[PDB]
Amino acid sequence: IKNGNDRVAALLVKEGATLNIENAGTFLCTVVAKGDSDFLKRLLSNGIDPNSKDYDHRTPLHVAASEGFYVLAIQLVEASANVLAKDRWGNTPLDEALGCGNKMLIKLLEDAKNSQISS
Amino acid sequence: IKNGNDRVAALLVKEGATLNIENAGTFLCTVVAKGDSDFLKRLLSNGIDPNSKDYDHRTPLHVAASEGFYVLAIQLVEASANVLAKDRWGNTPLDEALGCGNKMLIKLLEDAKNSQISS
Amino acid sequence: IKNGNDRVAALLVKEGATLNIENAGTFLCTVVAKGDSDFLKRLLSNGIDPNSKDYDHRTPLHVAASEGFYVLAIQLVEASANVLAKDRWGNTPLDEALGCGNKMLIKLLEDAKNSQISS
Repeated sequence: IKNGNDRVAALLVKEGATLNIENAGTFLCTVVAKGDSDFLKRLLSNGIDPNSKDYDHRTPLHVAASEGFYVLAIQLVEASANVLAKDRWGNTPLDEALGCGNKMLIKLLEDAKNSQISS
Repeated sequence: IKNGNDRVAALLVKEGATLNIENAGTFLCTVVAKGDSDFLKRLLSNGIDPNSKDYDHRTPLHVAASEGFYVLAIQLVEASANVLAKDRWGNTPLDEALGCGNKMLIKLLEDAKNSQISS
Repeated sequence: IKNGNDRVAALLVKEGATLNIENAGTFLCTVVAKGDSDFLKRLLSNGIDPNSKDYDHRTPLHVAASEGFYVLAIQLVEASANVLAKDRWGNTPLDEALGCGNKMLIKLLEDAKNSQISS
């Protein structure tokens, strides 16, 4: 995945494979902080849990919402990631995005909240 | 570049190579609308002009600002892209970003405008 | 250090060895989650700065106070790395320690914070 061998990774999952990551809660969050999109997208298709919680109970949705990243949150909401979660002190990912201030992200967060409400 | 073989892509640059495409301004903004970042990043590594204008006098800055790609905005301005340009009818990229409404992008646009003012 | 052999580490640092690691703030706060006191105790012997912060600008003091540790907090307090630093959530580590509880360790943390504030 890391070295751009997406073609090779197709055979491994076809024959049966799954990456195992220690500190997966913060490993996903660190990638979000980096800003790379292709690397994040490729690992998401491998079955990694988008709702992985770090040591401080922080889903990767918070990092994208806090940093204001828009495209990086499109894949996350496309993987049926939870949007009604809470932080260590208690903060919804939609509320965190609204707290920072982003009109474009507010509509996307509202649609995600509506989808979660509809279930 | 398209296949991601940056190992061979950098080899041709050292031996002497460049991107020879038609309608550079139109090609760049279409990639921005797609949202891919790694492919966009590798394009700028070859020295492509980030201020190439499309058929309607639209720099790639307008597309990123209008849509709201915050991560792509940093990459575009990292190549000394012009920020005081105008659209066909007349609209600065900072004004276009401000018109859509984005507090995070406004600060980034203001810093870009300050850098252009400082020159 | 990971292999528990400090004899080599003492010789290496004597020759002018510097402990530099990528995203040191993230690594310095995930260790306290596992409770590896022995690994952390020898970590401070190499002069690595314990004031580093993760992507959320949370020092290891913040997570240690949230985790509710007494022995681990004592060692980190002795390092004298800040007293009350604002995080992304805006909560001071002293407030987090008081909110968590542990009056046996809260008083020690408050006394350590008061000593650091006095200096």
